[PDB]
Amino acid sequence: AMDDEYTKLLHDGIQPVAAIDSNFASFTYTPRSLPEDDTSMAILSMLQDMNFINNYKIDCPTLARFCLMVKKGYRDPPYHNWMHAFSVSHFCYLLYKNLELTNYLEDIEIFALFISCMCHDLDHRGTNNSFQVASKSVLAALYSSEGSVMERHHFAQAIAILNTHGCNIFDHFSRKDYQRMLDLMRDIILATDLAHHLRIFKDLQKMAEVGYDRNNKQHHRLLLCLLMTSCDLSDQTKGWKTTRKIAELIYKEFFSQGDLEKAMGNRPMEMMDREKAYIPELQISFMEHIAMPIYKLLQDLFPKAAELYERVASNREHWTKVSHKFTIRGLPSNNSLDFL
Amino acid sequence: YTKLLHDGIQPVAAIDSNFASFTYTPRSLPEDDTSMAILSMLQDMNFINNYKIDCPTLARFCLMVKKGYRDPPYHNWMHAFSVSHFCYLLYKNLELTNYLEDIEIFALFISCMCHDLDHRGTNNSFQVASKSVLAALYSSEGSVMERHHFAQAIAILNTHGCNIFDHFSRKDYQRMLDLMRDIILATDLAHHLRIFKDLQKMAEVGYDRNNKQHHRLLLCLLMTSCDLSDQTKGWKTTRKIAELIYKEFFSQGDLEKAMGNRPMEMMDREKAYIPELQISFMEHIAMPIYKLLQDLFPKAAELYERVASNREHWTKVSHKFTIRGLPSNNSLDFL
Amino acid sequence: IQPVAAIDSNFASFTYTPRSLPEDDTSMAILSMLQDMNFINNYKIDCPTLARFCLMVKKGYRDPPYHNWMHAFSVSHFCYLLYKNLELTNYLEDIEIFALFISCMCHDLDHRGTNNSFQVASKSVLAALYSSEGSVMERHHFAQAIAILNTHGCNIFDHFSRKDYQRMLDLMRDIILATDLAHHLRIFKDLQKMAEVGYDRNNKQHHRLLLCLLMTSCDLSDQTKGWKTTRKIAELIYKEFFSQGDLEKAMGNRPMEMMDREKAYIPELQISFMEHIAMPIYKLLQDLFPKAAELYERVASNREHWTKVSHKFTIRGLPSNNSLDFL
Amino acid sequence: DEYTKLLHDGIQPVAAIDSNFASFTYTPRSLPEDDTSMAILSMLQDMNFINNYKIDCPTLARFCLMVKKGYRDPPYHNWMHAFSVSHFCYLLYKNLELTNYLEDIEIFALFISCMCHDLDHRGTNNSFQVASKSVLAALYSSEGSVMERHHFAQAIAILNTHGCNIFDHFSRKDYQRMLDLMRDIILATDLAHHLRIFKDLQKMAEVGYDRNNKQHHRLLLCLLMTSCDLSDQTKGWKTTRKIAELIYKEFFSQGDLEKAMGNRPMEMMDREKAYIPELQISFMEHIAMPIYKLLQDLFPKAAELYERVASNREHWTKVSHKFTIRGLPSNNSLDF
Ligand SMILES: CCC(C)(C)c1nn(CCO)c2c1N=C(c1ccc(-n3ccnc3C)cc1)CNC2=O
Ligand SMILES: CCC(C)(C)c1nn(CCO)c2c1N=C(c1ccc(-n3ccnc3C)cc1)CNC2=O
Ligand SMILES: CCC(C)(C)c1nn(CCO)c2c1N=C(c1ccc(-n3ccnc3C)cc1)CNC2=O
Ligand SMILES: CCC(C)(C)c1nn(CCO)c2c1N=C(c1ccc(-n3ccnc3C)cc1)CNC2=O
Ligand SMILES: [Mg+2]
Ligand SMILES: [Mg+2]
Ligand SMILES: [Mg+2]
Ligand SMILES: [Mg+2]
Ligand SMILES: [Zn+2]
Ligand SMILES: [Zn+2]
Ligand SMILES: [Zn+2]
Ligand SMILES: [Zn+2]
Repeated sequence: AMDDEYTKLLHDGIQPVAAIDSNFASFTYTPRSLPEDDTSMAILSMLQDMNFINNYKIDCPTLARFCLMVKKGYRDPPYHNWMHAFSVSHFCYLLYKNLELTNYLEDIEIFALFISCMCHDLDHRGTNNSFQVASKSVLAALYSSEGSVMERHHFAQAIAILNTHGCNIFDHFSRKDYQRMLDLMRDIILATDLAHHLRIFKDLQKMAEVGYDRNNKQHHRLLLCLLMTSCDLSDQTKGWKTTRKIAELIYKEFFSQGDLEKAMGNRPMEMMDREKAYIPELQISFMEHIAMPIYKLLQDLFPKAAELYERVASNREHWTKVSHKFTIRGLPSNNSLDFL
Repeated sequence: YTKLLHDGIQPVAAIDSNFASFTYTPRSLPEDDTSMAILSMLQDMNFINNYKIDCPTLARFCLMVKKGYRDPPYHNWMHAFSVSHFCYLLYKNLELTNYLEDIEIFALFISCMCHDLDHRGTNNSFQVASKSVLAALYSSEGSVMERHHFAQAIAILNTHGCNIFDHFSRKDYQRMLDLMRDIILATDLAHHLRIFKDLQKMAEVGYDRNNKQHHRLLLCLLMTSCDLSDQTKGWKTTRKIAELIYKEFFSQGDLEKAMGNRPMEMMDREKAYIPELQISFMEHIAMPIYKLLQDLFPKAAELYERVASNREHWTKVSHKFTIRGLPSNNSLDFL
Repeated sequence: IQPVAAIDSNFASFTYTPRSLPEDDTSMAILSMLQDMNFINNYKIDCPTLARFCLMVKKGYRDPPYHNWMHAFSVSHFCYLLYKNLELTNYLEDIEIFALFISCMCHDLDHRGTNNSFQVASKSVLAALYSSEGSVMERHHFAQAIAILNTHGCNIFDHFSRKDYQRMLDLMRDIILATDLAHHLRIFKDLQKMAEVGYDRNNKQHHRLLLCLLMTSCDLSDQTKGWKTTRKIAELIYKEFFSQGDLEKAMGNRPMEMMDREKAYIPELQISFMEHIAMPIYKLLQDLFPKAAELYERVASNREHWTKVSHKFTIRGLPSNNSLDFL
Repeated sequence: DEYTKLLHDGIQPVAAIDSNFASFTYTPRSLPEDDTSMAILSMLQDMNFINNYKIDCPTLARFCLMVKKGYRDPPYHNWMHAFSVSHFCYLLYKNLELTNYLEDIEIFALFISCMCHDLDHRGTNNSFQVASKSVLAALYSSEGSVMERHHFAQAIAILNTHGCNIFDHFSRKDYQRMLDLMRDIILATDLAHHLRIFKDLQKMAEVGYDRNNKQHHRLLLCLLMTSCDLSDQTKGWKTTRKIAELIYKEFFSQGDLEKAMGNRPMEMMDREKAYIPELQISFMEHIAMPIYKLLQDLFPKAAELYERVASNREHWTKVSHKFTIRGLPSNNSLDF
């Protein structure tokens, strides 16, 4: 089945990006609307449109195999699946199309960001770093001493794909350019650990305050981290219907984890405990404390990113507005108090 | 045989427009058309062309497999056929090629055909209690009947003119045998119960397409899903199968009593309360299997819902096992 | 059924060589041994049934150089010698000794002159049926034995109590499985421990382990006779091994050195077998049974003889034809 | 195939491999590579680990072949290194009577760690990983022992491969203990680690090993692992000379790569600067002899090992002069 997919990807030609959807390159576009079966071709279309295939003389058979392998490397938990990776990668493309990234970052850096987006949650098992440590998982055996357990795994999985015969999209690169690409993928993927973001937050604030300096290599590193985080959280920048659906997915995933924690006798965090978690309040707190400040930083650095912050702000207000619906007024639709 | 050869392999649609739907009841097919249906399904999955299987050999194999079933009330050829049909349904309705190798799915279907060969309508404990030759040969390794079924399959493949795999490469031939052994052994309910927590673990972490143990576990789950598939149809199927199953069980119990042994409650026709037994089997054995299948394949949700609906039907007809008033003949002679 | 003394006055001695008995007289010798151990009378074994059983077992051996009926017969005879000289009734239940003897008769049924790994590498039906459980040939031998018992007129145990019938089956299975050399090597440390602490007749696990060790000592008993026996058996064994190697070569495989007639150096291989496998077994037997010391002595003396004739495998002077036309 | 025979034949009695197999004088690199997997099984059987840990024989056979397959083929850090190190572990077990000092599970962990301790080595050292910014250094960024963290990770991947879990018999508690023991022991193979603990090892040797002291167990495991890793120095002249050839080939290859990259190699890795006999004598005096003296201090029965290493050191001094060309080269030519 992967064989036949590959055959079509390679021999059919790369679909023009404009044939995917008329609004494909707009911040309003919702990539989750694309059928999953169309997504590997859409990755090829974006890579083509950003000129990466020609600029880096990426081998077409290799690229087709790599894209399919990355897709195959995602499991199917409610949120951390290939459609999340696809939507994150699409947002990277949007930033490229809409924010003039070539004025801030090196070509190889923008390339690294996009490839990292595709790979950044590889082999996610629907549980977080704390769970790896508490459950004494294999991944914690490997990586707990360094921290960012899952992110180290995702990076390791990306390298394992590249090291698979026929999949190394970078193997004609110079030793220096190869080393650079793999180092950028390390830094960017590790940047997806929200703990890392929180650590560097004041440094990001300082960068926005002083103004971005293109000749400052630390500015490049910080900006990459900020863009990766903005891609990861980008579902919050769409319409109400997207944020609502993404809340159902992420809390389903969390509460499944909470259920497993209880099953091993540990008290889950409130936010993972389906008996305690109050979703509107958790999502509001997340938006206020994490998401809004990110997109405000992005707006500070890229004036044309203002619409993103405004959508997150509006979505947070929507959560305040529907919160009252989490209180049962009258009787249930049942007409029954049996639930008591 | 002559009729299969004469007709050629029939397109699936010519059998029934609904043949590849979960709503379809394969037990409705006349027994004399089932071999044709096996070939049709294999053709529709393209296993014949893809593995370059010799067609007369396949016909001979299918008929020999069919012949290898006895005629107890439940564990007969129509059971093996309906189990094999469900495997085909899972191929057609779930994206099994997304999760399993082609050889894995082919071995699953062939295992379905063979998985109860020479069943005598008694269970493993009975073989041991009765000191059958089967127990003498297999009891120390466990899964007595399942080791026999696989041995019967090996005997069929090694019958002149029946070896559908005799042109496979050495590695693929060995692959088939290992797969069939594992899948057939997985049909022992005791085995399912032993691995249930590992199936749960797999559903919890999510199926890993690159984990060979997940492949093995998924094949076990699919096999058990096929074996119990009579529960995923409508009421009339679950009702009829209950009749057939309990007929078999009660005949076992009668034999155990004649041996001086106390049969299990569900095999003792003076103690077995069918509605309660059937409801517990459905709630605590079948539903958990179809819930696992659903967790792994969203599109399998209707199967779990159907088992739940049938379970509800049984709860609602339970009261009919209590004789209110007089029997229909107006007689108390039955006392 | 003929008395044992009528067969040969030395019949019950460790010095007796049962391979000296004509093959046409071996079935009667089986019945005579069973009668002498009083098993027929004690278990009320039906004689015509026993006779039919014995002939079917004999018929169930093929004719490779080593793993044939005469092997099974010589193994069974050593079991009898153990009974007679070591007073086994002091150590095991009657049923266990009976099972041991019947197991000896059956333990290589339908052997093809090839080992377990050969069955697996050649993808024989036997490998298909048994490779996942291990001890491929031994599972076959046991299955062949079950098939014989279940042939009309051949079930020597069919009047036994269920407890005794089940015990017989379980013992036969366990003893036949113990004849896999891989099994012996795996349990060797447990046999050593039993020998060191001392055999406890009230310990059922000691009963089990001792049954394994006696079976193994029956299986290798050709090493406990004189020179002519160990010499002849080496010939038969290496014929089998080299034919297996030849088949492996024709399959595009590389045989182990010992089965490669172009590499095998027989005296080296024979001496290693005797020193590292056979001698340790007979040494343990001596630890448990001081009356078995002569057996260990014979194996050790035979090993010495092999060392003494090793030089003959190097061509000194000229070949008998006075030609170097082999170079 | 090879697997078929490994599984379906018996495990060969250890004494049948070679009459001198269990002696400190035995050179395990003399065993053909094709026989080493079976020798591994023979050793595990003789140490009774197959018994005490109820190890499924198919599982053990697959594990042994998977570990062998996990070694690449640089001059020194290959499977035959792992084999010789494992064989030395067995020699210590047999000659030093380790069951009187360590718990069974500790000795088991030591042996498996010997097998696995250089998995996937490419003939480059920890310095190389950092300087070159490899994936390994990218993962294991916080402390050193980059390669050792990776060797452990490879061992874990093997144990987690369907059909290779030789630890399946352990309780979850003992499984965790085993994993943590393997990490500790494999990390002890970083010579930097040995150098850090050297003073504590001397203290332990001076006061004497206490089996009731948990720290003593940890320290003994480290010293035993190091003693296995350097065991090529405890054989004859021929072995120390051949191992020198292999390790120095590996060092110089790394150096050539470093030069090409724009990094200056350590002198010992620069084929234009390195003087092997000085380098080797320094290693023998300052690293190897002190390890075997510690072993001898803890275990009188280990005295011959230190004596051999000391003697091998003196042999290097004797032949050192041969590295300055006196007379004409072999070919009678000054064309060089
Ligand atoms: C950024 C972290 C990852 C990726 C898990 C994440 N993605 N997304 C999707 C973005 O489109 C969400 C995520 N995390 C959430 C989250 C985190 C923390 C807390 N938290 C903890 C203590 N206190 C609070 C409020 C609450 C809720 C849940 N909601 C989300 O929307
Ligand atoms: C005959 C065995 C297999 C599982 C194949 C089987 N098929 N079918 C046909 C299903 O379409 C049935 C089967 N097994 C039954 C069964 C099993 C377990 C238990 N059991 C034990 C402890 N606890 C419970 C509830 C009870 C009843 C009986 N009823 C059935 O419907
Ligand atoms: C054929 C198997 C049994 C053990 C029954 C057997 N009988 N006999 C007849 C004895 O009277 C022999 C047997 N086995 C032999 C044998 C076994 C192992 C190994 N081996 C492997 C690794 N290392 C060694 C030493 C070598 C040689 C071959 N020689 C024999 O004499
Ligand atoms: C354990 C460390 C590894 C694997 C690198 C190693 N093994 N082996 C094989 C042991 O049997 C050797 C190793 N290292 C060597 C070495 C190290 C340091 C120095 N050196 C220079 C100035 N000062 C010192 C201490 C010289 C030489 C080279 N010679 C070796 O024998
Ligand atoms: Mg992530
Ligand atoms: Mg069955
Ligand atoms: Mg045998
Ligand atoms: Mg190392
Ligand atoms: Zn993400
Ligand atoms: Zn069935
Ligand atoms: Zn034999
Ligand atoms: Zn090493």
